[PDB]
Amino acid sequence: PEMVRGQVFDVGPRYTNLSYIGEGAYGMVCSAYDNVNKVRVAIKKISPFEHQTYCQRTLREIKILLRFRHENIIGINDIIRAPTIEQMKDVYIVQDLMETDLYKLLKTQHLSNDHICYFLYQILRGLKYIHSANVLHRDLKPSNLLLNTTCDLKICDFGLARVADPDHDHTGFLTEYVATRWYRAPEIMLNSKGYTKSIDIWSVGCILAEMLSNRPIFPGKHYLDQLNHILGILGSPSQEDLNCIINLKARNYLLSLPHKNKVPWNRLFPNADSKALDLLDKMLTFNPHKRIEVEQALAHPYLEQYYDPSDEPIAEAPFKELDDLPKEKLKELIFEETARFQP
Ligand SMILES: O=C(N[C@H](CO)c1ccccc1)c1cc(-c2[nH]ncc2-c2cccc(C(F)(F)F)c2)c[nH]1
Repeated sequence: PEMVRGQVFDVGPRYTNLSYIGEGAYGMVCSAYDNVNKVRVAIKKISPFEHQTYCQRTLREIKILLRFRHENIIGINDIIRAPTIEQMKDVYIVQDLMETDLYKLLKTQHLSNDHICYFLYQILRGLKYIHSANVLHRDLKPSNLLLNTTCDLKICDFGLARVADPDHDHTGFLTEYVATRWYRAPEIMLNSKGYTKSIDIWSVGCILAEMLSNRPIFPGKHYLDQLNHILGILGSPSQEDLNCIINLKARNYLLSLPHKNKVPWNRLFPNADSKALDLLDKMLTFNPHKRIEVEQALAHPYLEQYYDPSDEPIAEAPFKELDDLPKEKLKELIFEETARFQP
């Protein structure tokens, strides 16, 4: 078998001439030549069966991405694994090959206003399809946005994705959360489980602000520091927005803070387009009920050059209990979900 960075990467005979792209705690990514379609693809090696969390993330992604088909969403072209559950240790997911991710781009490249506009359009176009399927991504950030050499954008990593559940979204103050800290909506730290569509719109708002300055807008160093970064810019929530927070611990925490005025967007981003800042304000709205939705965001004057609701497709059907399932049972479901790719 072929070896990459002192690790086994057996994807043959169909996929050859491997090249290391990057790594993650939940898998290794390589580029490879597809001998059937005569095109280079991306291959992600995952080894999840010893950890329940790893198994859950693997299954969520495989189930969702096999059901999804959209230009701004990474696809699953093929899945490589052993012919039996007993012999299956690693799973190789074959996906679209892209040049880079938005995290890598923002470290060294200044984006033109036209690039910010086009990237944001593609993010929201992909997000419209995800939300129309009653799915939440829940981990939108620049590293989960892939770009090819012609600036085509694809949303990836559906490991933390869930079916929207607005009726069961309420929770206590400072409830533990898994998704990336800097892109977490304020209500996560106050009274939300992150089971509504508004959670993804906040992350997109954070991504827009980061595209405008090449710096994360709310770089919290720990759980509660994240909320103070958000409030440091948005200012003290209004009486109406506070009255929407019924939980006493969360409400009294906000009430205990000295009054803070809103830092204007034009002071943080003096070179930014005024229409981009108006849309930013609407995505980075404190109250999740008042926060702009994905279809409104697409119809905003900032995206007028691209907006076409007839060319912004939705899922053919909505998508629809993996948290309380043993890793041995999750392995069985992963085997069953990947069966269609076996010869
Ligand atoms: O699934 C992909 N990315 C996620 C994280 O977002 C992931 C999860 C766990 C471990 C590794 C990766 C994924 C990326 C790609 C991809 N295709 N073409 C290029 C890339 C790419 C680009 C930049 C960085 C990386 C990565 F993930 F290796 F760091 C991969 C395909 N699938």
